[PDB]
Amino acid sequence: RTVARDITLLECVGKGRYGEVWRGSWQGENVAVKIFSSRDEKSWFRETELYNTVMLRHENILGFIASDMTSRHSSTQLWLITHYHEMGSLYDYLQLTTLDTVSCLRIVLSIASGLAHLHIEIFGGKPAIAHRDLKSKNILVKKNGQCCIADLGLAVMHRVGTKRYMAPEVLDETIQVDCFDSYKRVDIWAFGLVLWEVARRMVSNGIVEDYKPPFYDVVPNDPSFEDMRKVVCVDQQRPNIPNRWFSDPTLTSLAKLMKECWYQNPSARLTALRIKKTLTKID
Ligand SMILES: COc1cc(-c2cncc(-c3ccc(C4CCN(C)CC4)cc3)c2C)cc(OC)c1OC
Ligand SMILES: COc1cc(-c2cncc(-c3ccc(C4CCN(C)CC4)cc3)c2C)cc(OC)c1OC
Ligand SMILES: COc1cc(-c2cncc(-c3ccc(C4CCN(C)CC4)cc3)c2C)cc(OC)c1OC
Repeated sequence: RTVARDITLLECVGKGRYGEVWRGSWQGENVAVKIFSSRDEKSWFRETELYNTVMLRHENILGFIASDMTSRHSSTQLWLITHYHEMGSLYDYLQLTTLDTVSCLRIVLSIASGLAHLHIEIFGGKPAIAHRDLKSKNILVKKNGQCCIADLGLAVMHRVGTKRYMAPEVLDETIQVDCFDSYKRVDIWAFGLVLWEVARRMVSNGIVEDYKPPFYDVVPNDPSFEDMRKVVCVDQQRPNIPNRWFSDPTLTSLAKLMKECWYQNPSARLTALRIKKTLTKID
C-alpha cells in the first residue's frame, strides 16, 4: 500500500534556540511541525521516548501525530508532528485579548485538567509524568475555549526549565531530586504563575491589567538564575494581587488558589486534582 509521508511546510509560526515550528499540511489537514536544532536533540529524544512508552491522548494535551528522524548528507533531521492550533499560544492570546469570568475559568480549568492527567499514575494506563517547563508559551488555545499543554521535552516519568518560572527549591538547589512528588510540586508552582498571568486579563468592574509575565516588575528580561534566586528564595517575593480583584468573587477565589500554589514549602502546595475541584466550585 501507499504510505503518504510528504508534509508541505506553509508558514513558520515560531523560531527560537529550540529550532522552529511550522504550520504544515498533510492530506489536506493542518499539522504543526517542530524542527529541532542539533543543540536541542535531547528534547526530541525525550518526547519520543515518552510517547513510545505511553501514547497520551487527552483533550488538554497537545495531540501527538509523529516523530520523524531523517538521515541527511552530514546531519540528522528531527521533526515532531502534532495537531495544529491556529489561535496559537496562551502567551500570544493574552497579549491582545481580555477575558470574561466564563472564558477565564474555562482556560485555567482546562490547563489544570491536562496537568492532573499528566501527574496521575493509572494502573493497567500510564506512568505519572511531571512537565518541568510549564509556562504560557507551552500552552495552546483551542477554538472551543479550552487549552492544551505542549512540549514534553523535559518531562519525567515515574536543558533546564525556564528560569522565570522556576520554583524556589529549584533556584536554591534544595529540591528532593529522588522524590517524584518533588517534580509535581515544581509544576504546581509554575501553574500558579500561569493562573496569575491569565487572571490579570479577566475584566471586572471595567478594569483589567495589561499582559505581563510573572516577576516583570522585579527581574530583567532573560533573568539570570541569581536574579530569580534573590527574588524567590532570599526575599521570598510573590506576584502582586491587585486590589480590584477583591471586588470580584472569581478573582478573589483565584487569588487564594494562586497563594496555595506558591508556598515556600513544596509539600504545602495544592495538588492538580485539588486545584481542579476548587476551580469547578468557583462560580
Ligand atoms: C512512516 O512515516 C509516516 C507514515 C505516515 C502514515 C501514512 N499513511 C499511512 C500510515 C499508516 C498507519 C497505520 C497503518 C496500520 C494499518 C493496520 N495494520 C494492521 C497495521 C498498520 C498503516 C499505515 C502512516 C503511519 C504518516 C507520516 O507523517 C504524517 C509519516 O511520517 C512521519
Ligand atoms: C499518524 O497519523 C495519522 C494516521 C492515519 C492513518 C492512515 N492509515 C491507516 C491508519 C490506521 C488504520 C487502521 C488501524 C487499525 C489498527 C488495529 N486494528 C486492525 C484496527 C485499526 C490503525 C491505523 C491510520 C490511523 C490517519 C490520520 O489522520 C486521518 C493520521 O493523523 C494525521
Ligand atoms: C509550544 O510548543 C509547540 C507548539 C506547537 C504549535 C501547535 N499549534 C499551533 C502553533 C501556532 C500556530 C500559529 C501561531 C501564530 C501564527 C498566525 N497568527 C499571526 C498568530 C498565531 C502561533 C503558534 C504551535 C506553535 C507545536 C509544537 O510542536 C509541533 C510545539 O512544541 C512541542
